Amino acid sequence: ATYLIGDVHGCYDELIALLHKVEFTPGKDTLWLTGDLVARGPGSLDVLRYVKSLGDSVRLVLGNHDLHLLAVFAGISRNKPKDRLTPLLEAPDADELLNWLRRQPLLQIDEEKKLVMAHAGITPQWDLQTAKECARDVEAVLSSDSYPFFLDAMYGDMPNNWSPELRGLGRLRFITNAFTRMRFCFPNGQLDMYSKESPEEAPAPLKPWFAIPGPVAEEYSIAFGHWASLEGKGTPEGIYALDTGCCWGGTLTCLRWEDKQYFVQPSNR
Ligand SMILES: [Mn+2]
Ligand SMILES: [Mn+2]
Repeated sequence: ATYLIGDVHGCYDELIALLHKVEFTPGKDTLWLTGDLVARGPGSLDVLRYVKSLGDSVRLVLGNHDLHLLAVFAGISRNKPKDRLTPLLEAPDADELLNWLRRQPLLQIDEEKKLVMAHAGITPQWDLQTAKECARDVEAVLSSDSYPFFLDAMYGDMPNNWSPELRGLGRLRFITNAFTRMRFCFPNGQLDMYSKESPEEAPAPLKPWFAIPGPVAEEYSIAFGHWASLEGKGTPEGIYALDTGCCWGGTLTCLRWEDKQYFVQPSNR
């Protein structure tokens, strides 16, 4: 079976309880994770150890808090006490875990399920070929010996409009924002980097990225996490918002793909 779980944010106990609820069995089952494995919750270290140990039985995409963790590790960004990352950063296997983490994809595609996963979703300005190429570009930087320079460059809110002509820092920044920070779009598909509220609270003419017809969503289902204020609700058919805010006192959600059956684990808070 195929299980998809939204943002774990260090909530190791809830993740394991949820996986036991579905009797997740590596070798028979596969787990897809929407990213943001770390931060806020208390067990980021255990979450990373376990997910890394699953190997081919897990298909991960990186989220914005995973990238932030990498930036702290590399000395690019300051540690916030609120993220609770110190046990992981000071762990004897920190190097092993974070060098594994930075080699994971931004995008997962399963053609037999016609299923696409990214942390924030797929901007309607991208077709599948473009999304694949952009994911590959950023993954090549993250997997290289010079990933700290990229992590330093990624911070920023511009440009917010895709063009195949984009080059250099702006091209990487747009790619990173689209995969890991996107929520609202302007009618032309351009990204808004400021509003984090539910679609109902957003000012016109802002709409959820998934409310704008895009070539990928027309042919593929899209699973994503990241947008906790969505509360997993209000999406069109074929769009699966899996982040139900576990670290925030909400729930951790698991979707079994074969029967679209939901399983939910209450936050331990
Ligand atoms: Mn998150
Ligand atoms: Mn996120």
